[PDB]
Amino acid sequence: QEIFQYVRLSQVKRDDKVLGYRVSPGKDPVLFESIGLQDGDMAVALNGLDLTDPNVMNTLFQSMNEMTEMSLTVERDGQQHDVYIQF
Repeated sequence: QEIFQYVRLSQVKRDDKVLGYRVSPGKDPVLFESIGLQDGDMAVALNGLDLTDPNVMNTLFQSMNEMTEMSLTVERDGQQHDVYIQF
C-alpha cells in the first residue's frame, strides 16, 4: 500500500520522546482532500493503535499488504476525529 499518496508525516517530539506526527499533504490532493485531512493536523493513532509505539507500528506495517483500509486519528483545534483511508 502507498501511504505517501495520502499523507506525509513528521515527528513532533519532547526531547527524544515522540508525541505525535504533524500531517502534511501527500502526493495526491484528491486523496488528501477526499479523506478530510488538513495541513497541520496532529496524527496520534493508526487503526486505534498509538503511532508513537515504534514496535507496534512495525508490526502493523508488516501486515499492511493484507489491509484494504486504515483509520488515522487526528487532533485538530483540540478535538479528535478519525480519518478513513480507503486502499
